[PDB]
Amino acid sequence: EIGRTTDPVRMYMREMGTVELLTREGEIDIAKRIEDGINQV
DNA sequence: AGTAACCAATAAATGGTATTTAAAATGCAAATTATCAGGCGTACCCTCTTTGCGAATTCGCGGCAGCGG
Repeated sequence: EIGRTTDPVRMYMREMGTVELLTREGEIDIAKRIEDGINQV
């Protein structure tokens, strides 16, 4: 479908649109996993 | 109201060759103050959205393209 949109801004927004937000639970989940990795090392 | 240029003489006529004198002044490189230029950090919560709107009704020409026997 790509209409050869050479505009880099369009490519950036198209790439970033895929990943979806998640709040109040993930942040805690990922922070815990980061601290766990650091504690392991 | 007194002739000399006679021959010695006198040092003054210069402008030229230098190791000095130390005082100055003139530069020189430190110490020692001001001020400028970087780095870091900030805990309520905030989540694609802004754009260009059109190097702006050109036009004529060419040719490298996709569809098609």
